Parts: sequence; structure tokens; C-alpha cells
Amino acid sequence: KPYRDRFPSHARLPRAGLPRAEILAEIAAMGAAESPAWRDGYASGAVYHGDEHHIAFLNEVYALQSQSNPLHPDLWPSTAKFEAEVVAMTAHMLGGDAAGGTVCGTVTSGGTESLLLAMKTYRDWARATKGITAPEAVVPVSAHAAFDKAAQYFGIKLVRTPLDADYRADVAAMREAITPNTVVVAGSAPGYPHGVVDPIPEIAALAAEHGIGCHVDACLGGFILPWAERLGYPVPPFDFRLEGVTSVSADTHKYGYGAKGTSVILYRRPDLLHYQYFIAADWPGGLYFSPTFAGSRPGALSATAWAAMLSLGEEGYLDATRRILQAADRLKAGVRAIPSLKILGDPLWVIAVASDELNIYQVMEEMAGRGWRLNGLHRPPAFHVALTLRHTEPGVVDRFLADLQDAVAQVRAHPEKATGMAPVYGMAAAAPPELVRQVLTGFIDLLYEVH
Amino acid sequence: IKPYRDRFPSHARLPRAGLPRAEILAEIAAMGAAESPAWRDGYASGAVYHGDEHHIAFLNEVYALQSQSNPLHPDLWPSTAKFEAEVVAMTAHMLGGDAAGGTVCGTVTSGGTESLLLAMKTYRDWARATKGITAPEAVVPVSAHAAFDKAAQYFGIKLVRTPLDADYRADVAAMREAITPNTVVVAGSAPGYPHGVVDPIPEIAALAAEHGIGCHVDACLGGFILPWAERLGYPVPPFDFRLEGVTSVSADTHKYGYGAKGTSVILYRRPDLLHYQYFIAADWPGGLYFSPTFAGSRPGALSATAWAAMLSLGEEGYLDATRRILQAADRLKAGVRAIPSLKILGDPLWVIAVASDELNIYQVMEEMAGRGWRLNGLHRPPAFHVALTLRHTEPGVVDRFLADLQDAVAQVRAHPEKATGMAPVYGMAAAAPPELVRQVLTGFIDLLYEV
Repeated sequence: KPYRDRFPSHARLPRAGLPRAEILAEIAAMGAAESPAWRDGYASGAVYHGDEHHIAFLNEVYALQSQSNPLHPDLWPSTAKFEAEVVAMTAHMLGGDAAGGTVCGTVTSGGTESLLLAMKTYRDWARATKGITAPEAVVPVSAHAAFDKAAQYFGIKLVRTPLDADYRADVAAMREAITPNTVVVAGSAPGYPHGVVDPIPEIAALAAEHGIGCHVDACLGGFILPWAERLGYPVPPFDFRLEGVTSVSADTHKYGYGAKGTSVILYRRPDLLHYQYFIAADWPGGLYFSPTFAGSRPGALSATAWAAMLSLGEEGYLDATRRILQAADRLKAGVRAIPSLKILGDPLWVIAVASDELNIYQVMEEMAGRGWRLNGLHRPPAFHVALTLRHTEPGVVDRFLADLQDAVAQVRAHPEKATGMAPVYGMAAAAPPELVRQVLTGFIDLLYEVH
Repeated sequence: IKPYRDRFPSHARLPRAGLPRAEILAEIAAMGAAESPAWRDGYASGAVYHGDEHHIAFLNEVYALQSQSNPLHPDLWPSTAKFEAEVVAMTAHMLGGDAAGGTVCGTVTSGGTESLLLAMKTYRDWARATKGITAPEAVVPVSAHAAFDKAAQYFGIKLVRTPLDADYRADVAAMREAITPNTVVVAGSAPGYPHGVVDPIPEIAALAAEHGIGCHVDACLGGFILPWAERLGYPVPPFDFRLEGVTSVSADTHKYGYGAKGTSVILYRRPDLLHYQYFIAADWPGGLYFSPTFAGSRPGALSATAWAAMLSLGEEGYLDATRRILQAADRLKAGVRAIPSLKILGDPLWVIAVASDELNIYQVMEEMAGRGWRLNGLHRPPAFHVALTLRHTEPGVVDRFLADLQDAVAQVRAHPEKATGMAPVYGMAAAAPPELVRQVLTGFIDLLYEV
């Protein structure tokens, strides 16, 4: 709570309105304090483009479309056009033409919503067409936590399967997990924890063989992999080029470089998609429908995804991807050169680093002391760096490597040293889930406290 | 109808080279100039709740300053976590939070719909854990928002919709009758969307308390109006946490809170309830993961606009806004009551449903649409409604509406069997089987996405 003292805290509405200019000044002051962390390349993921002129551009797109609410297509035809075209361009980028032009979908609020919508869809589709009333889904253990959300929300039994030695989904184990109640299998392209791409072709073939859905979670890789493959990097087919792939999610607000608050969910055919829609026919409020979870939604954010995609084009994404992968090659080589560290699996740009010899959490803390905001992993203990355009700026990778060497040097000198956040990650990794659940609940409570 | 199909290029694939930013902005601004008059000049029911150029410019700057904010990372954007904490606190206090003894808590969400879904899932999970209910039911009046049906289908909750009385308010006897040992929550609207009437919340909250079940007040529409109307001397009974039996309340900052689209609040009477809403993943290789609501990544900038809006208005601003709206409503209702063959459904304060026993109300609406009015068509019974906003408090807007309505009714009385434009569409939709409706709308949604 860095501002508790510096700025007044508001627990009750002001009696009189506060001047706009004063409110703006406080926000701007917080911005001056918070922006250098991501601007200067210290943050893993978080901000994916980060360029000043790009930001200004999307900020103006927002201003022009700020009142847009796509619940009302009659008032804002502009925003419906934007959403339709974001979906179309994304579908094409992800091999939709290979499906024969049946690929379709919707804009969503984020990767999580895309995943939730897909799971709900397979659930409803299977109930209607396969008579399945006790649905199951099989995904690798590395698959995004959002799958657990969907499981709990929608009453789907989630079966998570082990990884192989390269941290990729074990497809034999996935096959063993399939039952007559399974409605979907999923693979990540790539997964968040370690940035590796699952064996999508085998998973999709498994799905097709069992007559079940196959979802590819490309929320992280959707706007990178198509271009990496074009640049000559080893990426397995992972999209609608594969006959068994029935849906793909992709985050425009990540490497699509749109503003926070948008993603896309694509289905191979309209008859899948149709199970996603919500339609209310007998409501006295009149006919009501929505394609996704929301009713009212910020159409301005859809505008920013559209504007970003158009301002970049193929050349722009190809260029961005090249810069990121080149920075990634550099960083990966530098980590492998540090004696006591290793990279998990064979990632292209989301790099999980671990150590069998040292406390990786203290290494992480030593990096934190130098300004780095990295993600702490467990199972196994590691930290990762999701490289973005911010990390392609001059000197950033060299800074990371120099800092990482010192970090490793300090931990090697004091192997028992465990300071700051390191004991917290260490504890969370050993604690019983129920205990973590309770502690984290308290934590979320603190974030919402006003004094 | 897609207006820009023969005016602007359509994009079905990424452009090969990025298009110039200036050109992209030029096209969006062109659409803005064509679209803004409708809501600016007071022709739209609801849709835009504040609409003033200085307020909007103000919020547009708030967005710009916070545009990169993603509340998923409180460590990078402590500002945004502070904004959400305070929006919750201020809203809670405004809604009788102090009356519960300081235990009221909650979260910021993406909209009223998400608030309703969260509340419903929460009662589902709470009732399973504490009352062992595994086949949960919810009892709500037939007028309750379509989102309740959404929550029911999503979360496997049997929804029971109960009849209204003569004043279009919930029949509480019918609600009592519909309660079973599997009922986990009852709800009331404050007010409901179709007819703008406030349900008997005190009676409903009492019904709930007697049965040890939850009571949700859907104040998405009235949350930022009712508390102020009560203070202005208007007939509004307690509808919030002042009532012992009320356990949760939803309120839309993006409606009469005058925040930007994309935010709402869900409030619970006690933390033990709120805790059933959190999602926590403890075993995911991607590390500890939690989210208070449905989303993972979120557009923090929108939370900033809600906070900024509330602070810039304060009690005096909301009091003045409400006065202007109710004043306009009073004038408009008197005008409608003066027009022969029209009636108002129930006794609404500012969301006015008008119907006709003698004339086709749908053609009257079409006649208004021909004068530029964008109104909402209802059925059960056939009617239209106009949700008055600040846009309608501008000089002359109410007078224009009434003059137009007088003309529309005259035209329809002169040609009772005339039905043009959308009138036969609404008429068919009111008579059509729900399953048929669902199929036709599914095509309609497909149409919005055609490129």
C-alpha cells in the first residue's frame, strides 16, 4: 500500500465532487511511479508492446470509441464491424482457410473467458449431441489454471495428465484418461509455466479418433507462433490446419498488442459456436441475446484490438516476433552458460529457469532486488521470464544476464540465504493446498482494505 | 444492416503491410461523427448514461493515464488495486453498508451481468458447503434480468420465475410458495429493467431470512439513483443492507454511476460469503494463482474511470444528477398519461414502460423510430420502454419526445393495421415459439459477424 500515506484514502463518497484536475493529478503521479518498471523492461509479460507511440495511438482509439457498447449494435455499427474483422483476421492467421471457411468465433474479454466459453460450449454440445450429462475434460497439468475455473463453474470433471521429460503433454497418458464421458481434450500452444508447445497433432488426432473436441489454448502463442513458423523456427502445426482441432483461443491483448481486455475464441464450424450463444426468448425485457459472458461491454477495447492488428499487419507481427525471438535466443544462451542454472524443456520465448544445485527462489529474490519482476513457479521450483517487446529494447537482455550472474554468484556464496519473498514461495511450494487456499483468501482481503 | 460495407474497406485478413495509424484513426473518427448524434442528442433509451463532453474527456484521460493497468498484477499497479478497494467501499457505504456493522465487502466486476453471475455461483457454492445442497434452486420474479437465466444454465441452478402483481411488482406470496429445501437464494430488483419498478425488497428479504437462505438485490439499474431519490423525498423503501435479510447487492458504476463501460460492483453482507467467490489455484505449475472474479487479465483503466467518476461527482453530484432525471421523468410520465390510448406499466420512477390496450404499441414505437428515437421493445406484455438518462435532461428533449409520441399515436390510430419496419418483427417475436426464436436469433448473431 505505497500510497496509503501520500494520497487520501476514500471510504465514503466525498460530500462535494473533487475537482477533475486534482483527481487526474493523483492518477498521473501514480503513473509516473509505476510506469518505469514495465517501460524499462523489468517486468515479465505484463506489458507486451509498451511503446509510447503505440500506446498513444490506442489511447486515441479508446477516446474515439469510449461510449461504445456492443450490446447495442444499432447504435454502434462501428464496433460490430471491428469485432467481426478481428475474428476474421485472427481465424485466417490461424489456418481457418484450411478448414474450408467454416471457422468462426467471437471477441471476448480475455484468454480466461475464451477458455471458459470453450469448456461451456463442449459441455452443452456433448449433452445435446452425445447424451453426456457427467462431462469430463482431459488436459495436461501445465494447462492454464483457467481450466480449473471452468471445471468448477460448469460442473465438468477436470482430469489433468502428467508431462514427459521435455515438459510436454504425455499423449499416452491423455489417451488412458479418456472415458465415454470425456467431451474435450486440450493442449497448450504454448503453456504458460514453461513456454513449451504441446504435441498438438497427436492430441488433435486422439480427439478426432474419439469423436471429441480438441481445444488449443493459444492465448499466449496465437500472435507469435504463426510468424515464428514463417521465420523458420521449429513450431509444430498447432491450429485449424489440423483436422481434429475444433477450437482455438488467442489473446489479442497479449502479443496481438491490443489494449487489455480482449481475446478471441474460434470454432471450426458454426454448429459448435452456436452452443456458446445466450438467448432469452420469454423475458418481459424483450428479446435478449449475448455471444459471450457479458451483457454490456466496453466496445472501445474491441476497437483497440482491430486498430492494433491493422497498424501492424503481417510485416509488423513478423518484425515484432523476430525481435522477440532474437532477444530470446540471446537470453537462453546466456542462461545455459551460467553453470548452476537450467532451462525447463525447449521454449522459444517464455523461459522457465531452475537449478538442481541452488535455491532458485533466492536467485529470483536477488533479481528482484535489482528491479526484476519475475514469476515464481513451482512443480518444480523455478522462475520464468515471458519476453515481450519491452525486452527487445537496447541493453535489456544484457542487463538481465549480468544481473543473473551476480544473483547466482551471491546465492552460491550464501546457499542458505533466504530473504524477502523467497521463503514465501518456498513455503507455498511445500504447504497443503487447503492451507494455501485459506492464506491466499486472507491476502485477497488485504488488497481490498481501505483505511 | 451494416452501414460501412460500401464506404470503408472490409478486412478479412491481416493487411500485408501495416496501415498508417493516422488513416486508422481517421476512419474510426468518421464513424464516431456518424454515430454520436443519436446518443448525444437524447434519442437513445439508456445506452449512454452521462454523455457530457467534459465528463467523457475527463474519463478518456483517466483511461490514457492507466491504459496499461492489469489488476492481475497488483504489484505493478498498486494504484488500480487502491481504486477498486475504494470503489467498493464507497459503493458499500452508499448502500447501507454501515447498517450491517462494517462487515460489508465485495469486488469490482466487468458489468451487472458478471455481478449477477458471481452472486448466483456464490450462493450455489455456499449452500453446497454449509447446507449440503447439491441441486440448488433460485426463486426470482419473472421480471428479473435475463442474466439470472444465464447464471442458471452456466452453474446448474434451477431457476424458478414467479408471477407479478397488478402493479408489476413481485408477488411475494408466489415466491414463498416456490421455495423448497433446495432453494439457495431469492432475488428482487431495485428496480427491474423491463418496467422500472422496485420489488417489495423488505418483504422478500424477510422471506429469505425466515428460511435461512440468501437474498440478492439486483440494483444494477437503481444503485446510483435510489439512495439519492430517497434523499430528495421520493417514495423509495429500503432496498439495501439496511434490511437484515439482504445478503448481497449488485450495482452498476457503468450505468448511473457515470463511470466508463466495463465496470460494476457486487457486495456481500459478510466476508464468509465473499470468500466463496474467490478462485484459488494452489497446485498449478504456473505458480500460485487467484482471481476475485471471472477474469484473469483485466482492463484496470476501467476501474480507474469508475473511481474517478464517483470522486468527481460526490454526493452533491449524484444528488443533482438524480434530481434532473426524476424531474424529467415526472414531466415525461405526466405527458404519457395525458396521451389517449397509452398507459404506463406500474408506478416507475424513471424507467418508463408504455403500452396500449387499443393500439399496436409496436407500430407506435416504429413511428417514434422514424423520428429518430431508439427505444427498447418489450413483450409480456407488448410495450416499449425509455430509460431516462442525463442525455434526456438537456433542454427540450422531453418536450420533443412527447410531441413525437402524440404524433405517433395519431398516425397509428388513423391506420390501426399499419405495421412497418421493425413492428412486424417485434410482433412475430412476441407470438413465436421460444425454440423458433432461438434459431432465428442465432442466425442474426451470425450475421453481425459476417465480413
